[PDB]
Amino acid sequence: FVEMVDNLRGKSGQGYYVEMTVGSPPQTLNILVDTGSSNFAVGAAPHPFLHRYYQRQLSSTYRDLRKGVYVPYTQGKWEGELGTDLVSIPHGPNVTVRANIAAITESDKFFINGSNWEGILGLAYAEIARPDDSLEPFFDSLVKQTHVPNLFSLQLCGAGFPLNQSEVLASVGGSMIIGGIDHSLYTGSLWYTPIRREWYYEVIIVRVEINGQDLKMDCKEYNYDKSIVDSGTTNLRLPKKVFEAAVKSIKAASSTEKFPDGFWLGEQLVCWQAGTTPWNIFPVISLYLMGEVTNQSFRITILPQQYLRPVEDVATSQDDCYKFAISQSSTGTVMGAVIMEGFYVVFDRARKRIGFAVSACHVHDEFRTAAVEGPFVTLDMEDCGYN
Repeated sequence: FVEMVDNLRGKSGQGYYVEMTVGSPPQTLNILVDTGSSNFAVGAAPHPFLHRYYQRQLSSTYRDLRKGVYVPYTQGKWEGELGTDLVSIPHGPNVTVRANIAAITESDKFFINGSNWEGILGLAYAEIARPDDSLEPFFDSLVKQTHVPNLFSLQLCGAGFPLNQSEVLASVGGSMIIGGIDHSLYTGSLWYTPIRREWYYEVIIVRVEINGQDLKMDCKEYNYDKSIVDSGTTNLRLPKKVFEAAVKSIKAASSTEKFPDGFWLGEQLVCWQAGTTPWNIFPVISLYLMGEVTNQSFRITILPQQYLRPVEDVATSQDDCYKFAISQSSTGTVMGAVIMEGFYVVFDRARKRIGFAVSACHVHDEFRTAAVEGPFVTLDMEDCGYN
């Protein structure tokens, strides 16, 4: 497992990626690690944002499937040609496998300039794969063709200050442990919530507290129409009602200070002189998740240092500036990178569950520390799932 530590480069605003290789001879590519989709896909042609791409013609071993494919994400979409080829993760356990690969031909709002990846790795389940559920996703292939156990874990650490985008490519920001857990990347106990159904990594949230006060909503609202865990999405995304309540609550907690309302829409920035960010006036958020045992939940607690994402200032100064990283969703709750960054997250596919633990890498508050804590008692958790 040690060979796999630090095998991820990137950040929450543009994605975390892992080195992989495709074809014989091996072509090296940076591939974005996305638990919110199930298709492995690469640039196979030149494009302004791409430094390199996949040349099937050079592959000794590219087979072709003479089939086409389209994926749409919440943001961005691409289109292309299914084939198969041999794939390795140089960091990743050294079993080479044959896997489905989409070769991207047309794309809209999908490649990000400077992000330094050239492709995407969907680690979610087959039912969501395009064009349909018989297109075996990468990780299903890896499990079926090798002795890699059926789980992986993600420690994302991002935004040490002050971040430079190229530099992030230079110095590491996380770990994907393929086929196990590395006990040295977290402290405390792992707490597990069930994967409710195997498509997106879908969980059930059963309470939400802000600075210790319950939002007092029907918990179905928290999962309307699903809650999922998604390394491929930057923000914490909340259903339209929940989001309104959080914001109302967060605005009130921080009312002493002055913000545009368009900041609270996640578009505008805010800024303070270096080292004067008034962290204390921003509340912690507690998401209580369904546990493994009857009537039992646990909570994960999130600091403002995760939901206020650092960005480089437009009028360039020595300011600390931040985009607000909770946004409205209409497609369910999404526990994105910014929430995952506090934690070591186990995708325990084998036991259909997801584990959380305090990361060895976490943002530090002088007086507040984010924690994964249980057990809590919580009646009628099944109600909370939407239908």
